[PDB]
Amino acid sequence: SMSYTWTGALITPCAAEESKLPINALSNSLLRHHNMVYATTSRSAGLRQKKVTFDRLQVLDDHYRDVLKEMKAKASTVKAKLLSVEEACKLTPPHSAKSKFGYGAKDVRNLSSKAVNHIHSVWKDLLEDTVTPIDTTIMAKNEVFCVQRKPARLIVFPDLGVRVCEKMALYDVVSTLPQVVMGSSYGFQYSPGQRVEFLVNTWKSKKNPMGFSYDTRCFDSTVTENDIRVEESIYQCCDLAPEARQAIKSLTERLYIGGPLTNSKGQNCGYRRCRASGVLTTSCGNTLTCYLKASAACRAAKLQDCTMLVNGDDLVVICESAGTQEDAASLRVFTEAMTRYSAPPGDPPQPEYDLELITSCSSNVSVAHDASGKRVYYLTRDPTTPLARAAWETARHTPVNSWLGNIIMYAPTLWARMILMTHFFSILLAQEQLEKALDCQIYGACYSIEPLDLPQIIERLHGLSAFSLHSYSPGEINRVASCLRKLGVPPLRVWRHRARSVRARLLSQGGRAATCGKYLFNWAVKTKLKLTPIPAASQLDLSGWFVAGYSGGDIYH
Ligand SMILES: CC(C)CCn1nc(-c2cccs2)c(O)c(C2=Nc3ccc(O[C@H](C)C(N)=O)cc3S(=O)(=O)N2)c1=O
Repeated sequence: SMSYTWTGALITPCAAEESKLPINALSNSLLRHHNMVYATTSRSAGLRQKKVTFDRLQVLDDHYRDVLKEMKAKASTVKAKLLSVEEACKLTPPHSAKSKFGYGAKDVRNLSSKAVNHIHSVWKDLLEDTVTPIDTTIMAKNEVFCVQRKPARLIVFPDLGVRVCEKMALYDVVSTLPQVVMGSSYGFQYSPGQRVEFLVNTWKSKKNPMGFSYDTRCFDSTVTENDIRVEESIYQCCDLAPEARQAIKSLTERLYIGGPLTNSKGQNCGYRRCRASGVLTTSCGNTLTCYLKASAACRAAKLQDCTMLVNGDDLVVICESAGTQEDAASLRVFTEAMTRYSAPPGDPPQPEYDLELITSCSSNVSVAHDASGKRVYYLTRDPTTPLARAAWETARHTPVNSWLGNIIMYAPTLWARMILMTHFFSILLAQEQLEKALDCQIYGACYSIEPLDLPQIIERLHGLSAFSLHSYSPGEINRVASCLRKLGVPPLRVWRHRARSVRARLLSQGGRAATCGKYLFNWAVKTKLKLTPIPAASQLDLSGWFVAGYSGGDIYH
């Protein structure tokens, strides 16, 4: 069926939207090529609508069915609990879109009974009605990029009351099921370093490794009613409370499978018959579905000694090469199978034979050296989008601080250390806002993070090694340098200079700020300090960080 049917009503903004990089007094110290940076707005949503609107046909064979049977067997071993209203409420982000029923995320979080009452009525409705399509709002995402212009992505989501209901019914399922079903293939269980460890060991476990990433064209849109019912049947394999089963059946029939689309002005924009990107099960359903299709496609393609790594629609496969010609033919067959399953490629997959050249989750493994001179593998990515976004965040307060996420997730990298840490620590110093906790996202989930904890956070996620990496790869350095020329970011030598200042300014504050100065900026100075373990690092609640992915899932930790 058509992934979408549109009425003609526009996708409308709430607030007026800025597409142009806001410039303040700090902007130029990060970036000079301001016109390279933009934010998507609803005003390009029509282009997106066109892209995402197509017919899906699906042809399911025995490999598909075998894998599903296997997945269901693993899923039958999971037991999940219903969350209480209160618990579901506490997982709601403070910025989460307000209900149309006259209450907002903050009413939910501090548990006003106006919200709780409504949520209870939503839940009772979900139990009583398993057929009535649930209304959804379609919005254009405002996200920041560097010009290559992408149209806005679309966010489709049910009312706040329904979302708390999704959490009650499904939060535990989407938190536990994926790792049980997909085992080590489930990408969201990995910190970046564990992700590197997995990729590195898997690569090394092959006599002749070949790897490829598979780009599905608009994954959400290729997701069919059948896919969404299949994933429900996987959920229902779990040991669930009877109300959980009912709510899941009902959210599936009424929401997940499809539904009417309403813009922010209240007009009907049409109808959706594919994955909604603003629901709890977006990440988990995509992951399962991507895994299901891809594992079946690996069998179709007779890929040998095949290891998958899946995060939502992001798939990377490492397997035994059969030589470039056979590999290419394998990927064609893999692609035809995926296509038959309604997951056709954007860019057709290409075999790669160097781990460091495989991009997956927009990242690649790279190598630098620790203090010992010993080679170390770590995760990096092209810094262009991070820096674009840092530039936006340099002038604008934003609900999510990508800079802070990037420093955390990419702490060991050259660009996060020399540029992100230097710039933003500089800004925090100047505003004496070092102590203020900032919201950032990790695997789609919102965390409140205190910048002063970065050293302990990075020691925990990455090891002290991340504060000592040097002698980065030529291809990594060239990518960064090239990125800096594109965006007009000052060279790494300026950043080193600045960092020496930022470091001393931090050391002078003493305490946590001084620890930030000490660890975060040890690289900056000729004559270095001894980076020993940080006692407080071992006191950090890093439980929940890399358990599952929660994008579009309206999740706050
Ligand atoms: C280990 C890590 C470095 C790999 C790169 N990386 N980085 C992040 C970051 C979060 C915050 C700063 S960087 C991050 O949150 C993600 C990340 N990966 C996704 C992949 C595919 C995804 O697909 C969704 C399910 C869909 N198609 O609907 C979603 C994500 S994510 O959970 O938003 N976040 C990620 O992959």
